This record gives sequence, structure tokens and C-alpha cells, in this order.
Amino acid sequence: DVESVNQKLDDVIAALARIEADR
Amino acid sequence: VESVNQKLDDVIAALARIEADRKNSNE
Amino acid sequence: DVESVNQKLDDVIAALARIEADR
Amino acid sequence: VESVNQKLDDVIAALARIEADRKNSNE
Repeated sequence: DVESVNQKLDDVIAALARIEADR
Repeated sequence: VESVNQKLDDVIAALARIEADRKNSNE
Repeated sequence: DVESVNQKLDDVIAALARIEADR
Repeated sequence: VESVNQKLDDVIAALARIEADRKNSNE
């Protein structure tokens, strides 16, 4: 559902933040 | 606070930054 | 809607594919 | 053919590969 989609996107956004900080 | 749509736009923009950084660095 | 979410995820997956191929 | 949920799992896995590659390379 919408909650599950939101929660997976939150994981996606945290991984993106780590990747960009590792530049 | 962010909608699904806003999060997807954030993901798309972050990937655009990563893609440019990797492409520009490999030169 | 669900269609818009799917279409944005398709853009996300294409960008990921380019990033990984640029390794 | 892929659901939203399957696409999100694909995105999460691709990011895990990118994250490991960048972290391991910076060493």
C-alpha cells in the first residue's frame, strides 16, 4: 500500500544520502 | 511531510547528480 | 496515481542503469 | 510486468551496489 511505498522510498533516500556524502 | 510524488522527484534529482558526478569524474 | 508512480520509477531505473554502466 | 513494489526493491538493490562500489573504491 501507500505506507509501504513511502517506507521503501525512505530507505531509497537514505541510501542516496550516503552515496552523495561519499563523493 | 513529503508525498510519494515529491520523494520520487527527490530520487530522480539525486540520481541526476550522481550520474553527472560519475560521468564527469571518469574523464 | 499508480501510473505516475510507475512512470517515475521507470525513469529512476533507467538512471540507475546508466550510473551502473558508467562504473 | 513489474509492480511498484518490485521496482522499489530493484531500486534499493541497485543503490546498495552503487553504495558499495563507491565506498570500496574511495579506499
